[PDB]
Formats: sequence, C-alpha cells, structure tokens
Amino acid sequence: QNWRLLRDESAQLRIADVLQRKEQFRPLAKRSFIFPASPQAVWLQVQLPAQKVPSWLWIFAPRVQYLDYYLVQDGQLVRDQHTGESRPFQERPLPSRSYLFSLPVDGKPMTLYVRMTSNHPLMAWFDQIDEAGLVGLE
Ligand SMILES: [NH3+]C[C@H](O)c1ccc(O)c(O)c1
Repeated sequence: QNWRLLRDESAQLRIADVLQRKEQFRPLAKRSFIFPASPQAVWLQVQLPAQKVPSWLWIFAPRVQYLDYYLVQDGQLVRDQHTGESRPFQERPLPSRSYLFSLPVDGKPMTLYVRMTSNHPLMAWFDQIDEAGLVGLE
C-alpha cells in the first residue's frame, strides 16, 4: 500500500531528515494504529495519484499533543502546518475535534508526511474522504 508508517524512537528526526529516509517507511496492515505512552514520534506517509475531485485527509487523533503536517509535490514542500492539542487555539468546526487537510486538484501526484507525539497512548485513525464523507463528520 501507500499508507505507510515510521517509528522515530529518538524523536529528533525532522521533515528533511525524514525525506532523507523514504526507504524505511513500511506498509500498514490497517488505516489506524495505537502505541502505549512513549516519547516516540510516529510518522505517516501517504502517496496519492493526481486528484480529480475535492477531497480531504481526515485524522482523528485523540490525546495527541503535537502534530505536524507536510505536503510534498515535485520535490517541494507546498504546505507545512503545525498544530496539536498541546498546540493552542487551532479551533475548527468538528465536534470530534478531528483534523482535515484539503488535498489539491492540480494535475500532479503528492506525498503526505504527518508527525505525531504525545505523553499519552498514541491513538489515531486516518483516511481520505470526499464530500460524501465531509457532510457526515461529527
Ligand atoms: N478541525 C481541527 C480542530 O479545530 C482541532 C483543533 C485543535 C486540535 O488540537 C484538535 O485536536 C482539533
């Protein structure tokens, strides 16, 4: 698959450092994970073909303190957004307090990198959704 993960036990790898280790990402048997409380960073990588309709990456990450989001196209970082529960504000309209990232329609594929860290268990679910899913989030 293209929904891949990477465990950073040092927690020091950055976006450049992670893009220098693309061959260490490994396929996920499912679209979620959970890890007991540790100071490890969990990096998710998603390669998508060219998109034809407006869509969003949804991530329900309860108890997740820091979450950094990076988007890669033509070897460039087009978007770089840092948020998280430990991050303040970031208010958005989902009762769930879930996360959504718009996925562009620009005639090129894309690679997503997401870093998650916490002092609690690293529960997380994620998927790509269209408008049929967007209108039903809570
Ligand atoms: N849709 C995102 C939502 O506003 C939000 C904001 C900050 C958070 O720490 C979070 O989990 C969710």
